Amino acid sequence: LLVTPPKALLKPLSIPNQLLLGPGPSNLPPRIMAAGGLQMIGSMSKDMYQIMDEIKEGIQYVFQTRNPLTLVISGSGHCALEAALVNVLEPGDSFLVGANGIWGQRAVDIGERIGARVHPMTKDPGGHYTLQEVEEGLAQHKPVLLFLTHGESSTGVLQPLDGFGELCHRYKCLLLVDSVASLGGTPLYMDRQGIDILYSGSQKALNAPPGTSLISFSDKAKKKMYSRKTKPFSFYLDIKWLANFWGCDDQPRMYHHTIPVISLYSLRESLALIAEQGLENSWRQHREAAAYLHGRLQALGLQLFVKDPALRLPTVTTVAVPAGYDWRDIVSYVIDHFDIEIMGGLGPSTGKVLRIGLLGCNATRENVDRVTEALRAALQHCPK
Amino acid sequence: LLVTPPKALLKPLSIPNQLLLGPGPSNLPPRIMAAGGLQMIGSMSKDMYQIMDEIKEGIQYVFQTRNPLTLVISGSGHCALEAALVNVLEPGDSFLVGANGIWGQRAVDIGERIGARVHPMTKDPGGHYTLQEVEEGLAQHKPVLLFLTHGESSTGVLQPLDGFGELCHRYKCLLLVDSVASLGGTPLYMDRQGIDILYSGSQKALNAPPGTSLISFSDKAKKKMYSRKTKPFSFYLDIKWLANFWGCDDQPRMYHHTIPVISLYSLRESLALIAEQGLENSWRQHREAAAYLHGRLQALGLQLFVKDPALRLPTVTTVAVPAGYDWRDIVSYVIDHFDIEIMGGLGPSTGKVLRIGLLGCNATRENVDRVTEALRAALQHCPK
Ligand SMILES: Cc1ncc(COP(=O)(O)O)c(CN)c1O
Ligand SMILES: Cc1ncc(COP(=O)(O)O)c(CN)c1O
Repeated sequence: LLVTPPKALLKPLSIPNQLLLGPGPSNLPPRIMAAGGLQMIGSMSKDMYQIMDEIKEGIQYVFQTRNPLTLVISGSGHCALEAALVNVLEPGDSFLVGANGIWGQRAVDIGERIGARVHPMTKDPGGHYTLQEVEEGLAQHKPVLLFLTHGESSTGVLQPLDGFGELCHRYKCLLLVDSVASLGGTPLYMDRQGIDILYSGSQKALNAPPGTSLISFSDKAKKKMYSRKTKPFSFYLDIKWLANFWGCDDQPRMYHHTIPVISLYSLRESLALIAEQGLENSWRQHREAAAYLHGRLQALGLQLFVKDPALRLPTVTTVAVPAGYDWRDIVSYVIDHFDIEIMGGLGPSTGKVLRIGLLGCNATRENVDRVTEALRAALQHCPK
Repeated sequence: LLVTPPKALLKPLSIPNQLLLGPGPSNLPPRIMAAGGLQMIGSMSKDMYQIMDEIKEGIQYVFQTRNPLTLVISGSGHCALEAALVNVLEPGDSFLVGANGIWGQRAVDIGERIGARVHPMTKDPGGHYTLQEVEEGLAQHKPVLLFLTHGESSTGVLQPLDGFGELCHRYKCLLLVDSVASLGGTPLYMDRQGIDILYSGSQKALNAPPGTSLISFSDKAKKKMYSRKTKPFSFYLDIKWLANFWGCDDQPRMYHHTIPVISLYSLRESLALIAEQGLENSWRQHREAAAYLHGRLQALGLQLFVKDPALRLPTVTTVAVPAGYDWRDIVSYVIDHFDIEIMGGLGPSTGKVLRIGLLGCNATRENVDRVTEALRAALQHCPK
């Protein structure tokens, strides 16, 4: 044989203990770790289907919707976003994009690649979107879909949602909202706020492992997707196939792909946990924790990047990089000396911020103390 | 709130004990179950990268290649196939497809959706491809890529590979081979047999959980992908991004998507296991087990669908449905009475066969006895 057994693979796997307090992913509670260690069942068994049904009721609970076209995407954040755009937007269609952070910029890049006409409302890191600025774009471009980042995890901004669905619907437009970094950590009502496509990721405030995502489509969305001239560029993400398998339509579930069974075990449990807590409890926890953290960081003499407290994402706090420090020094000092993961910026916010993450079980005063103690020592030990 | 906590989510998760002896997925050994229950690390940490490096050496070992453009796809089988086709085939390009089973038919459907000219060499269930039939197509259509199903898990056929790479290369063509149902269970040498794109799935003979896949690209493939006029229709599967992150190129690893960390733990271990066994041992085990099973099924008076024993896939055995039975009766009887999953057909083979799966740790005489005992009782108890 050409290749011989890799010598590094012949030692036993060993992973460190890290406290993950960056934008994502998050640490796992015991129940979700327990689910990840279970044995396999038939990917198309009665028992697997029952689990998928329970997961759907769960996504309906956290999204606050009754859309029967609700299901899990076998992929990360990007994969739910991509599934949204490749099933909704045909080549030529007009797409209006709130590019307030990396997430809008990505939604742009996808849009361009599948041949949409892409209308970028660039706002500098920290900025948000006013209903009028939306209708001024809506008037200028007459799009079929508006993408809005709810929890902008690259800028620590909480986008206001109220009204925008009723605005978009007047102009015949569809509302797509990125709630990957917001779901479970701030108020969100899909049906009530008139959202057409809502997606979220497992690895954020739900505390499940990365590589699944949540998506729900309103009836209006469903129509646009179920009366395309062409087929979507993706077969893996084709909604008509996915919808069928997950049991959304009238036809019996036909084999599309193989779903990530053990991940669905974990995701199920993550949804059972926030079910047991209750949504408004979870929003309380994250709102208070966030409040505490900004207090402590303010004491250290650090500055919160988002100045208006009504626009600060509870789940991901941006902190202006203190003048005269190498951000990478701080970030490295923290993990090295305290085994805590924090991040720098991302996209427009690259170099400008530090990012701190409070997500689900991880959103405790304990962890805020820890990250504040760690940032203390770093600030007085990193060169100036 | 609109929706209240689902009452089914408020009971504790419980899953049955099934022996999975269908085409896929397979049961997990203890080490892979142990890995799935571990705690999370930073998705972009030094430690996560070291694991990804070890997984790459592993895919190089089982694929038998030194292609430095080798990596995991964050998706199932279809996702590796789709990633192959959307990065290699530009709209208009000529694509020659060995449609001997469902897998070719799917490769067709993808091909059509991304705007390739799709040349379907339909052969009836059980058939394979002769080097001449390939060069007669190669002469007729002058394709940029030929897709060949190695282990045709819908028909139980083992496609001969030897020569075809040297054939395709003469015509400037690229060879793409679907080794999802063959890797680890029959001889396969990527470099030596001159394969340009080879992919496989985790949930088959490697005994890892579904939702990752393995892919490797030769230099020739790399060139075609790294000199496209257009961008691929997919951002999630864009090879230039994936290659970078996984550490294949010269640039430092930039954030694309979040990789399924806990799955990569499991996949790593699945590769460490077949590393410890050794490839030719694993091929021995599956060849013998397969041999035993055909003996036992022959005794029950059942007929093997693939008549030439040199063309029978060791990992997935097709069995002609016995005259005068409802296949679904047998399949249902087996799971109900013996807790064993077997399958019927799929695509062209739908209704025509029963499928039995011997994959990795599951490919033992014990399990062949069990499935043979179970099929015994079914045959004498199902109506005629
Ligand atoms: C707001 C937001 N948008 C998009 C993503 C992308 O998720 P993934 O990298 O898992 O695809 C994330 C996850 N960090 C996110 O928080
Ligand atoms: C030969 C073959 N091709 C394709 C696939 C598709 O794999 P998945 O459903 O995990 O995408 C499989 C898995 N059963 C396979 O065995």
